[PDB]
Amino acid sequence: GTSQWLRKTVDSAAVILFSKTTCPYCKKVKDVLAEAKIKHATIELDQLSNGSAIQKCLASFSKIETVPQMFVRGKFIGDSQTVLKYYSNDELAGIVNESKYDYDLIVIGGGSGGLAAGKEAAKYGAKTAVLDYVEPTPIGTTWGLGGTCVNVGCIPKKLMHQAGLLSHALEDAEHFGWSLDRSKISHNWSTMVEGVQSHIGSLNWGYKVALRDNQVTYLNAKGRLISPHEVQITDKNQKVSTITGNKIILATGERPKYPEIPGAVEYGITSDDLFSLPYFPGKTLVIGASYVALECAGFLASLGGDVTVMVRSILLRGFDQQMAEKVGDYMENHGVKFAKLCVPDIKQLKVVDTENNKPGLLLVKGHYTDGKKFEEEFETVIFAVGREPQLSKVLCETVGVKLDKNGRVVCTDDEQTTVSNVYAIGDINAGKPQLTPVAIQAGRYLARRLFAGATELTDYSNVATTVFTPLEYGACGLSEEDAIEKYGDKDIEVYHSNFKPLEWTVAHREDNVCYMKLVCRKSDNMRVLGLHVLGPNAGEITQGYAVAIKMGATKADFDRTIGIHPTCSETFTTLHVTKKSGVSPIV
Amino acid sequence: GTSQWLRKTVDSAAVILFSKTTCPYCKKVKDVLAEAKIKHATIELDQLSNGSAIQKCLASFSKIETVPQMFVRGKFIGDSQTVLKYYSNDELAGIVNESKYDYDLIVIGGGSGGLAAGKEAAKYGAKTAVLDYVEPTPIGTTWGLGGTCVNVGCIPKKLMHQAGLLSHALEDAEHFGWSLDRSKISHNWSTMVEGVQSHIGSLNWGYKVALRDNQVTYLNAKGRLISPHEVQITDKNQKVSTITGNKIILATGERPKYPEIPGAVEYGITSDDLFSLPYFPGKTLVIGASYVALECAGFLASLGGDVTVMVRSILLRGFDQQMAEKVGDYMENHGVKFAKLCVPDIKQLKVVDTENNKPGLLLVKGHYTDGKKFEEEFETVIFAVGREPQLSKVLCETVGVKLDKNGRVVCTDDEQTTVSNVYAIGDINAGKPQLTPVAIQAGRYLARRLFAGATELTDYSNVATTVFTPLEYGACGLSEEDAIEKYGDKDIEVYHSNFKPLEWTVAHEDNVCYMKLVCRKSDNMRVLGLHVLGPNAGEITQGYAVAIKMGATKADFDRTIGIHPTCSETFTTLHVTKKSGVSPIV
Ligand SMILES: Cc1cc2nc3c(=O)[nH]c(=O)nc-3n(C[C@H](O)[C@H](O)[C@H](O)COP(=O)(O)OP(=O)(O)OC[C@H]3O[C@@H](n4cnc5c(N)ncnc54)[C@H](O)[C@@H]3O)c2cc1C
Ligand SMILES: Cc1cc2nc3c(=O)[nH]c(=O)nc-3n(C[C@H](O)[C@H](O)[C@H](O)COP(=O)(O)OP(=O)(O)OC[C@H]3O[C@@H](n4cnc5c(N)ncnc54)[C@H](O)[C@@H]3O)c2cc1C
Ligand SMILES: CC(C)c1ccc(C(=O)Nc2ccccn2)cc1
Ligand SMILES: CC(C)c1ccc(C(=O)Nc2ccccn2)cc1
Ligand SMILES: CC(C)c1ccc(C(=O)Nc2ccccn2)cc1
Ligand SMILES: CC(C)c1ccc(C(=O)Nc2ccccn2)cc1
Repeated sequence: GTSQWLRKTVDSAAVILFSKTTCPYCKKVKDVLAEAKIKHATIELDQLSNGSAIQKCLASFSKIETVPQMFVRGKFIGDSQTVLKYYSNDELAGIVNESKYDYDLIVIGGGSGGLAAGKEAAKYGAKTAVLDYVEPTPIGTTWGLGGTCVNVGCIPKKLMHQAGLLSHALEDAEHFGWSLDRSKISHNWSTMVEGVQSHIGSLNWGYKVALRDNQVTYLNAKGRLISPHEVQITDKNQKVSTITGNKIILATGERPKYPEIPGAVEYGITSDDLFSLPYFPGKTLVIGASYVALECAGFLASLGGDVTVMVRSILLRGFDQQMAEKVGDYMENHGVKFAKLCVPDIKQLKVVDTENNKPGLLLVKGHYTDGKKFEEEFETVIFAVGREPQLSKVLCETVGVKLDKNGRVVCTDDEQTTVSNVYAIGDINAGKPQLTPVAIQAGRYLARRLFAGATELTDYSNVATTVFTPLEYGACGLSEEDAIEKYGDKDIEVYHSNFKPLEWTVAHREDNVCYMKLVCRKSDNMRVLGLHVLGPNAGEITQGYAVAIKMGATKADFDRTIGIHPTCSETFTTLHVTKKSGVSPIV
Repeated sequence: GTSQWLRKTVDSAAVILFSKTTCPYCKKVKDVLAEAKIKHATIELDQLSNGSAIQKCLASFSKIETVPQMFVRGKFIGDSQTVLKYYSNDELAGIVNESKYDYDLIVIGGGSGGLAAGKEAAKYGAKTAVLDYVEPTPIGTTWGLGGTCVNVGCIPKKLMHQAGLLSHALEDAEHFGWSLDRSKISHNWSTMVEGVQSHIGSLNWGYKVALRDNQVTYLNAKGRLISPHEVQITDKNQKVSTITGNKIILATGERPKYPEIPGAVEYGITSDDLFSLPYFPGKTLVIGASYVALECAGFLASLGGDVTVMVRSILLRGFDQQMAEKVGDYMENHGVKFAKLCVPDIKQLKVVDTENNKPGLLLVKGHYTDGKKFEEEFETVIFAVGREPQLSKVLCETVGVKLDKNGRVVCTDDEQTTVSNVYAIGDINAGKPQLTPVAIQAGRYLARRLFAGATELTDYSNVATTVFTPLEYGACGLSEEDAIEKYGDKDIEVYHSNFKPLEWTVAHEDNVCYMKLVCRKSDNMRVLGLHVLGPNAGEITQGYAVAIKMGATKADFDRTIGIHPTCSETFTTLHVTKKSGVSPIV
């Protein structure tokens, strides 16, 4: 046990010192490594449960049982006397830099998970490279370092969502006594895009500075794994070459799908294009019903667009369907149109006026699930019908990395692939929630295990979400239907309530539109299986309850905790109406 | 064990049925009870672990061991056959209404705690009265049913806070691309107070409807406990009379303090007056440094006021002082002036212009702690120098209810006073956090124990708070300095970080928002306190209070994954310690 951990730690760490906090010979060695600017991992044995056992096992590698001991890339280098000898004779730099490979770690993909992994590895002395390349969209859109969330995902969509939220703040202000006239105020799309893009540019630059300042080599190049340790790179002049690395992390993400119909790729766009679009989309058709589809349709309408959503079957497939219908009903009442049970069969009527900064004009033909016909004109068509990786671009099938039926990488619970030195993290890891904080945790925890002897795994269970539709929807845990299916209706109790934000009272907003529920398991001390809230600031409300749910919260835990007044969130601490009772949840 | 519980439950329940869910004879009795409209508590012996023991113990009271058994005010009434007999013979209504007292429960005080207690008790068949009276302020201000929070507390102050927050939303709008010009927009105070007061009135009315619909007698009169069971009342015509009750709940709250200086009561106001003031206060001096003082100064400044706060010693005494100073620094950078280490020694220069709807004008003289002099003119002077009960207006000394040095009621952990049938809840319960949700929980749990045989006690530990200053401050648990005093600096580790809301990026400050976890090293890095300064701090904080109740450690925060993008997710990845000396900036 200790033996197998020690062997694993020594063989994969780049530079690691086994030390004790009390020993002055260790302090003397650390100061030498610091002066020569040699980064390394440190294991303080006088601070572990069985540091006394580890000390004995080190002898199997070094033939000595004492401390300090310094290792480089699996090889014992020396004790205090021996390392200072190398430093005195100017032999230390060559010892710590000699390696079978160009790099201790190559990360393919410069996004949420990839950049996190790369920065953390370099912290412990691993010589690291991060490759990033953004294949342009069909109309040519491209962007800088940071991945999907930073450039064409969470960051710009939540900023445009805020811009939509400000429209209702402006209406609310009259009722709170401010003198503005909401009716005489308009919105300027391109002014908003400029501010959003200027923030994104500051993040592109921040990441390049972080990589430099951590001694990480950044190559803006497309990488392709051709053998377990060989990566073929292609730079911006199409120059091809090969670099080698001990450990490999695949972190290349996904891109939007298009439906296989005429006109789609030629005349429509996706969220990849929307966030830097130089003109306001205008009358817009959104095809799809994922959280991407609904979030974009939501702020476009709040910024004054004529928005329609074409829905093939249901909204938010995979989420609690009662909550999904409440989300959609709110959007329909505040000016989003829906074309339900409908799929597209696109014709161009006007080309994009790239001079005067104006959209084109399109004709969309489709049909409903019973056979009736759809036909209508739109200035912009946005597709949001899912995302997929294309690992045939990234990874040669000869290498031996097993993929699933969807094209995602099959990993063990420590992100290891079927090839012992190759790992995968983020959206391409099969079966895991596809979220930015998840990929960041996976990458940081992997790097620590590879290069610092850490043991902690990433926990992928009960990860909380928030959908940033005009009225936001937070969740943690099981949907109601999933709990019933897993345990049976008789074993599931559901507490719920409508509520009204105190901020909505003076503004004359709706009484019984916000909603929340706890789905609980009767036979397990009324364990909270899932939490669900529809209302403002839903992600801030939900986050903290995810710690309690990780810890096994029951209904009695919610009951004995006191509320903060006045808040939306406090309604969770006094819930009492059950669905079984039949009593109304309104307030 | 069981037998002492049963005796206590039977003695004080007004009407209670011992029952089994399966039994059709019990269902038959249930069906008769309402129809006659008899509210009652029910205990299902087949749902309790020791139901077999309780069934046996009942025989000590009724000389029978079966179900159903129905009791009224401590006396066994009968089984199925006997209850139906009383029903057919028109005798049941008189049985259930027979009482030594006028009411099973008298609640003195119609506020957060008292309204909660009374409504809950009436659910289980207790005949209940709630008394509320609002002694006018020195200038005459009064208001309706619901207590301090509803009328002159949490509700109007958070609505005015929201009006203040909207000023900055109006500025932020231009950067997100909206065409308005913030510099040409003004605020109308009276329009805002009208909307606030209309909501408050709808709460006043809602409470009167709630008591009606629960069969609670609402008396708009002042109450005084003159003996353990005797409450003297004085109605709005000064008519005096006496009502009796079995159980008594004291729930009379506090009112604002004035300092003992010339001009204070005559020419200044308190928060009691602020939330319905007919004119904008204008240039305003706030004396005090409580959360009331800072919250009012803060929104008045956002609504265009020229505001100064006069601080005797420190801000937010009793809260974490690092967080307190960050709160104050932000206010000082965004308008509010502070007269630090200063106390007042008030002259009237203009009387309030009630006709033209304008404030008067005052001269304030005071001094700093080094002896230098303060002298300055203001239109409104708001005192926020604490709050206090006045139980020598509620409670005759001869009754025997013990008070502490501050004048609050000394209570057991089940809210019992030194007089066995008299209880106290809310702000006047000595040593308890003085917060509305606490009073509500205390009243509801007490009613269940008195009238439904419940056993659950209110848990007053680690109750979360939020101060709604212009940048909000949420907390749950120990301040950092309190943790260190109790355990020693070497056993305390603090993780912290600045952060920037994503909404602040396009609107253009980088390192003002802040959060920390104060942890105990020798107890698996247990989270002893959480603290956050930032927008929506109350929404951020609430959910972590459940995890802290459950004993959360730093490892529990670390293994939970963030929601992106949120301010709150910063709690899930904290790693910079204060001992490291590394900067918390971002
Ligand atoms: C519109 C939208 C909104 C979203 N909103 C949220 C939200 O609010 N919250 C949330 O948690 N998640 C959100 N997500 C999901 C989140 O963006 C992803 O889960 C996350 O970005 C995935 O990180 P990753 O490291 O796996 O890959 P990515 O972030 O996609 O980065 C992978 C990078 O590798 C590059 N790459 C690909 N192939 C190669 C190659 N051969 N060589 C070199 N580089 C290559 C890609 O171009 C990209 O830069 C959103 C996604 C979208 C599309
Ligand atoms: C400005 C301000 C802001 C606040 N903000 C918050 C906040 O955001 N969150 C929070 O949790 N708490 C807040 N509080 C505290 C909250 O108001 C109290 O904790 C809570 O209202 C106390 O409830 P209570 O039942 O003890 O008394 P109260 O709510 O004060 O009600 C007592 C009632 O009894 C009446 N009464 C008194 N004497 C008699 C008598 N002899 N006969 C009959 N009736 C009588 C009183 O007139 C009053 O109506 C705030 C307080 C103030 C002053
Ligand atoms: C095989 C095919 C997918 C391919 C074609 C071209 C390139 C290319 O132009 N790369 C690059 C790198 C950085 C910035 C700009 N361009 C890479 C791969
Ligand atoms: C059908 C209805 C919901 C609708 C909604 C919004 C508008 C609008 O004010 N703007 C608009 C329209 C077309 C292109 C761009 N913007 C018109 C109609
Ligand atoms: C307007 C209505 C609410 C009301 C008004 C006054 C009184 C009253 O007579 N109070 C009292 C208090 C102290 C000494 C004498 N009387 C009771 C209710
Ligand atoms: C900081 C301080 C000098 C100040 C702040 C605000 C104002 C202001 O615009 N209004 C105002 C003035 C008097 C009474 C009420 N409001 C004037 C001076």
